[PDB]
Amino acid sequence: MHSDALSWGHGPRLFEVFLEPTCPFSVKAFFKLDDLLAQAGEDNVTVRIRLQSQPWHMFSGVIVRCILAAATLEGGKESAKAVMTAVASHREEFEFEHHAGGPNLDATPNDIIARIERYSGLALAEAFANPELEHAVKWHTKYARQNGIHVSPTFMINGLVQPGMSSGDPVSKWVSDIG
Amino acid sequence: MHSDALSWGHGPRLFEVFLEPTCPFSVKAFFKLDDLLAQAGEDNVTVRIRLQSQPWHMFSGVIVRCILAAATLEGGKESAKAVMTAVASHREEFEFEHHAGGPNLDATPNDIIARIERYSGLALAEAFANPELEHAVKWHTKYARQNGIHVSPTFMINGLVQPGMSSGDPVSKWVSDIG
Amino acid sequence: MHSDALSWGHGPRLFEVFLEPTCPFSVKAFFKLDDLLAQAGEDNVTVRIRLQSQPWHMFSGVIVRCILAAATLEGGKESAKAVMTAVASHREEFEFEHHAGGPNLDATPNDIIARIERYSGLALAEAFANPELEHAVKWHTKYARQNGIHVSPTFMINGLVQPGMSSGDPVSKWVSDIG
Amino acid sequence: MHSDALSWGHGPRLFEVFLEPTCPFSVKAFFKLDDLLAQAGEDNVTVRIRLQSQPWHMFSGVIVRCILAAATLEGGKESAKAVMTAVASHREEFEFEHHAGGPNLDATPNDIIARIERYSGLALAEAFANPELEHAVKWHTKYARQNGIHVSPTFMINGLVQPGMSSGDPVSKWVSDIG
Repeated sequence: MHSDALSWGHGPRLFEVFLEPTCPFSVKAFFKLDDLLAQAGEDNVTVRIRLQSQPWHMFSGVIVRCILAAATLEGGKESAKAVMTAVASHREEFEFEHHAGGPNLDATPNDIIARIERYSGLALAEAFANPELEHAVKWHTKYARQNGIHVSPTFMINGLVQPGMSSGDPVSKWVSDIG
Repeated sequence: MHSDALSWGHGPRLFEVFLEPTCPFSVKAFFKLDDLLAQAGEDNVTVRIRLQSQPWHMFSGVIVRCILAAATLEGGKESAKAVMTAVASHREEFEFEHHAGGPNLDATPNDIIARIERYSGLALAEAFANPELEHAVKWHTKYARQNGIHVSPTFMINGLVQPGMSSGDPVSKWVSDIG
Repeated sequence: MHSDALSWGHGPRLFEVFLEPTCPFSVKAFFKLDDLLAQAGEDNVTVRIRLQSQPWHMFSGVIVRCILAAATLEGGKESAKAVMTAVASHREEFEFEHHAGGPNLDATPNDIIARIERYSGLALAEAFANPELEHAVKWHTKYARQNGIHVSPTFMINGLVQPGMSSGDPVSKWVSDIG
Repeated sequence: MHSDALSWGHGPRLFEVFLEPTCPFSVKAFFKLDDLLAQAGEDNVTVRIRLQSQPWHMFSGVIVRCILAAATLEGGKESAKAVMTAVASHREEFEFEHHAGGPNLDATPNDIIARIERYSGLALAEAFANPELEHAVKWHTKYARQNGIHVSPTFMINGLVQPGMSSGDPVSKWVSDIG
């Protein structure tokens, strides 16, 4: 039951968002999630973040693993949010120019972890080292793949992909979309 | 055409295999593709490799990009095959203990590229930097996702996934399975 | 909400089963869902039926529409369940010898509807004619397709397909599989 | 190898179209296929029809089975085309008003077969009766489902779904799309 650690709200309409942590459209949608929840109310929607790792974002596997490591800390899903926020705020610094070059060609995973730790104020290296943690990475990927998710972000409402929803929408459109 | 770079044989039965370059089971299946073609016959089958980048294999994105970078050199698919072979032979050195730890925590994308260059004897860095190369990476991923590939390896015969086929199989079983 | 008409129990582990109403294996699994809920516990699981219409079951579209028509009557899911039970009990009479022949070659959609009405003791024709009902049929099909369901039945636990689970399984195996 | 019976051309770009025989958009695309082939040339494209049976088209299973029965006759893929053309020309007559009512509520499969036979000039009942024929129906469905096909028509080029292509396009757009 990894299907559960990145949920907010408890209401019967289910909004699922597939996010790539270093993707600029993903980040835009990410930063609108608070408002969505605040508008719709926790008694009416459950909002779930699903991690969509993109192979052409070469540190995604590391970054994704951090987010999920953070989720095992005491802050749980909030520590995970902290990490996503730290990365989202400093997006370019966790990606590669044209998905090919730039300073990160010379950054190590341990660098990327340290850098997340700085920005988030969280201690990740020990949690990251936990071997059970691969199963959370696998769950997200397997779930994304079963649902045919490619583009980040992708929005599902009650289990159906909603091609018309965009990270550019006003929160108020998401609110009527969710219905 | 991204859809047929990594392609061998010219027969009418299409055999597609999804491989993660640093996955032990993938490597096992990879080293059987020569026999497969020999035993099935180039007049009967076409064998194509698709790259299944697994996010829990943290250097997969770098490595997959290298493979597709090699396919752009003069030797095409043979140079890509050279790169897959070099990674496959030294699989452990391009992965992480329990997909979490070990020396690769302290390696950089550039370390990994240099390493594949050594072992394959190919010059890749320049080709790796070509910004058009993200599209090849996207094509494999997109095709994999549309077909719902998750487990590596997975085998397709004429566009249908074959959940019974396995990397442990004797090649002679693949030959009858293909038909 | 199409996504939860055919739903029982209120537990947090979600058990989804894709059923073709005239499929022998589906029928077998269908008649085990009462035990499943009893043994797993309504406090632990939610069981949902999704309708997997198989095109080689030639009256499936008529029959699936009837089921979803029943769900619109006052008895809701219980009336839909009544219709599934009536079809299930007389499965052979709503199918075709070798999916090709037999008496149903000479039956009409109206014959099939009357037949289900007899056996379930429900009045369906009027509800069947409601033009809004195509959307329920579309919803199941769309959801099935997005998840890549093909074989009937197929089982999902918390949104992941479970290829190991089977209609032959003892219900006690389902209970441990669910967890 | 059912993957093969509805192909025209032999060129290296592969245009796959998923069609529902009684779907009006499907029919529109269907009638443009000749021109597409004539423009692009049989040495440059292979054009493949994939049958997308829609459960809310209540005689689709029957009609689809006919098409595939026709493919086993001596005319092979042309006899199959004849059937698709006979149905396409008389579309409404093989469907239901609002996918719910109309005269067809009182039509039997044997009626639908006879009606196809009239319009196509072909003898189908014996071919239809063949039990092997279920495997062709299964192949199309399984292939559609693995690829996540819902909407009819859906267009793939070299194995990727092309969301931007429409049955409303000019043939000349398809030609540059296929590239």
